[PDB]
Amino acid sequence: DPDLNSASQLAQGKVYWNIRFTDVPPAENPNFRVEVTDQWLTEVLD
Amino acid sequence: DPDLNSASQLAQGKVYWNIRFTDVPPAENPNFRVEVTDQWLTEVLD
Repeated sequence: DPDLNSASQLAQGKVYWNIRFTDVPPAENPNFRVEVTDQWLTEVLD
Repeated sequence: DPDLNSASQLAQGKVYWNIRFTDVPPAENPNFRVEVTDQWLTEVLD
């Protein structure tokens, strides 16, 4: 960390490291959105 | 000599010169002023 590793914090033997990360959340609600469309209905012409 | 070479003394026919020189002094007391600071502590970042 740049702002927390000051010249006075390092002089007391304090040096700071930042570890940011993201967990793997459990997919407890997998949503599926089904739609019936007529976009590829003209695909049965050739 | 600036303060002695006058116009009234030029008629006397006696002009004045000065030979000054600064002699090399022996270093009989070589002091060292060593200090510990915290100026370059932020240099330890990358």
